[PDB]
Amino acid sequence: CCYKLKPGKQCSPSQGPCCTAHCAFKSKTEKCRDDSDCAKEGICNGITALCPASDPKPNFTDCNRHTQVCINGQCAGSICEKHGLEECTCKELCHVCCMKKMEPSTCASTGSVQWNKYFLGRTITLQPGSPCNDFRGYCDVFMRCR
Repeated sequence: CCYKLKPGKQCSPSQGPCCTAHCAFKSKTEKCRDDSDCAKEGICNGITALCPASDPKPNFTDCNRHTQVCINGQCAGSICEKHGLEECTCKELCHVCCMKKMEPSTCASTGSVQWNKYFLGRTITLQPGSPCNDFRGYCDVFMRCR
């Protein structure tokens, strides 16, 4: 009902979530992107009909249910990376196991006596859909691999 654009019109909602039904940029205070694990909510800037970027939350912020961490506004890596450790395979295949680097001898679940100083003995399980067993399968809703 706006558009090119008719005279006097600033934009058409089609071009983005920051345009009123009446073809005008929304205020530099309107929300256009819901919050997120790693990203903050998006606000319009009142100058364009596009919804701007979205500032990222601190880096080692938990995401995907304590399963992973936030890296540059993206849920990546593994929760193990928050504490200097590395994810390793532990059935218990969809449990999160960590180890000190280069030392597979140390590979233990998050809810073990060691690691307690980090996970307070909580046995974190991989989210269904996650990779498992050295990228050989994925985790079911049944917590089974492949």
